[PDB]
Amino acid sequence: RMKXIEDKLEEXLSKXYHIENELARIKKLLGER
Amino acid sequence: RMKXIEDKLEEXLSKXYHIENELARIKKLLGER
Amino acid sequence: RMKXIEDKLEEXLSKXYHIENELARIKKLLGER
Repeated sequence: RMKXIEDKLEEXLSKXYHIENELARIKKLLGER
Repeated sequence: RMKXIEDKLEEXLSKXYHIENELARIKKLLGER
Repeated sequence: RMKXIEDKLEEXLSKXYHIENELARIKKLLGER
């Protein structure tokens, strides 16, 4: 259970580079310049 | 605390349906890749 | 290990108010309620 918590935080840290690229894709389509 | 980490990670995971609806509403208004 | 798990949950909580500010910047770039 501790490793399978750690693996599912890591998948947290990884989705959170992906969304934190997606938000700055979208804001920079919405013309923030 | 491990279970009240697991359920309150699961509640992390449940948002990633809603955010990944909203990011793909927005980018797909923007007509986009 | 568990305390430094709990701190990186708390960072879950901080990013999931931050992203839910970013999505509501994006709505107010979309002209939207």
